[PDB]
Amino acid sequence: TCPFYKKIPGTGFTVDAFQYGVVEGCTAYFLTHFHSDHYAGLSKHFTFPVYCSEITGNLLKNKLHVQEQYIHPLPLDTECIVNGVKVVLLDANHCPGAVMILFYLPNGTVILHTGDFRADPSMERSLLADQKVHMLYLDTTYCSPEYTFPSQQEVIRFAINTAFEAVTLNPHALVVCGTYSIGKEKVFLAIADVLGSKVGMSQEKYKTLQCLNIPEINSLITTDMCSSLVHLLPMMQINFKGLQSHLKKCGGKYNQILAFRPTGWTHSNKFTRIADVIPQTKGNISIYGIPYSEHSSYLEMKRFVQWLKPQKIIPTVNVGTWKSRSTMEKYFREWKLEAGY
Ligand code: NI
Repeated sequence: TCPFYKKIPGTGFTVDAFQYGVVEGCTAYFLTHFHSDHYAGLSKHFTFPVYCSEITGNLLKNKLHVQEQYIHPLPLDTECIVNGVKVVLLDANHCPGAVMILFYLPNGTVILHTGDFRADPSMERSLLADQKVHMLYLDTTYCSPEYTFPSQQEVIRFAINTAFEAVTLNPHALVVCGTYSIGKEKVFLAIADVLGSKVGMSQEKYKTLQCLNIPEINSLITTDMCSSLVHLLPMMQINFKGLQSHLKKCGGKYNQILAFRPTGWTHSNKFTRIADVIPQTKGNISIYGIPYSEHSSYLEMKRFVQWLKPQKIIPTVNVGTWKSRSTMEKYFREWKLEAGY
């Protein structure tokens, strides 16, 4: 059954709850963003109102084939009424189209559900500055102090220089970027841009990117592999045998692959800076794992929560075991006592 942390008290609203069949008493299904753990269960046959960003709407319509009459896109940063209840959608700094949702309850409670987010100080000067928030439904993916990672800007800087140098040293080297979902487009876009190329990809991935209101996108991507020296591939295929394979298919147009695996956290975050990264090499094929996160570090999360000073926090990630739950509750208490709310 749909868990309590997917229900918004005193509404008939649910968030990211599509895989439980009809939820008894739900009048409106919110979707924070187009990732499959969140949309799981959506399809052309769903016949209940879905509320979401314009971008997420474009993806429901063109990739899942949900019928237009059920998609209610809302602009961001705009006070809107949904079945008699004031709501605001805010940028979640996660993947394209991803949102946080502010709920103003008829009783006077204000609730924020973060969906998936990467907390940023820029959120402190949005519509959230303007009033008190009583309840926080929090993306707790990296709620533990070992989880450090660099800024997105640091990581992109590294990837750009790495690729530019390898391609200038050898003009017959190919760049491959792994992907399996929306998000992290800046990786392959910044690389392509420094090398004077469009990015090449399959037809299914091209369709997905054409939904995302990226400015000047027709100038940046293509379905023509031959014409492009940055290739996107399924993340599954980013390994030595699967690259070699791919390298055969290019027909002697390239002799070397330089490949990037945009991971989240991996344990060498605890010992190594971005400046001192190295790849796995098997011949002319090299694979960088780069820690580009679209989830809050432990410190970024801490800061956002200490600024907000919510009265109650309800975790939406890592809730399945009593030990995770217990550990999270301890950090929330430390934060509260340190900050005096
Ligand atoms: Ni996500």
